[PDB]
Amino acid sequence: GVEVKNITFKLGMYLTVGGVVNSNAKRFSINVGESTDSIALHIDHRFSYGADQNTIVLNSMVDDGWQQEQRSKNFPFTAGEHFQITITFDIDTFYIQLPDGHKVEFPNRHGDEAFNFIYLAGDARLTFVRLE
Amino acid sequence: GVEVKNITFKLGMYLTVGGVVNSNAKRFSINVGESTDSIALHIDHRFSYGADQNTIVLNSMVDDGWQQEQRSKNFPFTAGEHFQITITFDIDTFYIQLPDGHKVEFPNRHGDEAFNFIYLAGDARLTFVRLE
Ligand SMILES: OC[C@H]1O[C@@H](O[C@H]2[C@H](O)[C@@H](O)[C@H](O)O[C@@H]2CO)[C@H](O)[C@@H](O)[C@H]1O
Ligand SMILES: OC[C@H]1O[C@@H](O[C@H]2[C@H](O)[C@@H](O)[C@H](O)O[C@@H]2CO)[C@H](O)[C@@H](O)[C@H]1O
Repeated sequence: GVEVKNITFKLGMYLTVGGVVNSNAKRFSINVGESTDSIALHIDHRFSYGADQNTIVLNSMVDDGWQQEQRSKNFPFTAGEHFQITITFDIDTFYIQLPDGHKVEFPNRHGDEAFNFIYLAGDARLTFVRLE
Repeated sequence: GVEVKNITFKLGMYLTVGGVVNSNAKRFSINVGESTDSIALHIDHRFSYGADQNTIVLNSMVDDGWQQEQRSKNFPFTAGEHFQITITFDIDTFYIQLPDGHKVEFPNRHGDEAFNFIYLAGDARLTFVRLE
């Protein structure tokens, strides 16, 4: 998927990602961190991934190893349709605004103040990234 | 600055890049191609870079070697202020729409139907990328 590197996404900023879910999507993720092996925030939108049907799975990855999962069954996503998601954070917590007023919080496990890497993976097409 | 890798920019698509020019900018470039070293379209916005004052320099880079330059004196950019440009192409030509709505042309020297890499260099910061 699309990898955005050498950006500065730090305290007090927001990041919005727009995309269109593919027609027969299985899943797509948005990822914020340092690299494909260091991810502070993985938001996996699972349409049908094993036992996870219309479920968001959140995690972090450290040295290419997945940590402890969190799940949400609020799933305002539809195959073939546009979405926007907005992320902000402080040293404690990521705040994720999903479509249709849904919201998920996920811990900022290392208390990082800035990230340099954003990555959209799987069954969605990027339409835009806005960061300020 | 920002590198965007594995972006799918094909014939028929419009790539818009937006951001803010540094307050005492000397130059910044938007680059479309395959990597830092492999650029089909380099658009260098030169406020002040040697003999180029308020000049756009366009070129391509093959295997880390610059090719033949082209210049334009249409320069609707201001240090410290926002900018946005929209890039399109067919198999022959790139079309670059500047902030005042006017277009500059540059040859598609390799006659490619898709590119996969964008990056910004220099005295500006990216705040937005869109594909439509
Ligand atoms: O945690 C995100 C990570 O999940 C992996 O799949 C997990 C699965 O979610 C879980 O239920 C099972 O117990 O373990 C699997 C392997 O850790 C995905 O493979 C990976 O791509 C991420 O999405
Ligand atoms: O061609 C784009 C390339 O230009 C380099 O600068 C050139 C300059 O434009 C030219 O007038 C002079 O003769 O040579 C310089 C060095 O080749 C930039 O340094 C490079 O970053 C690109 O912008």
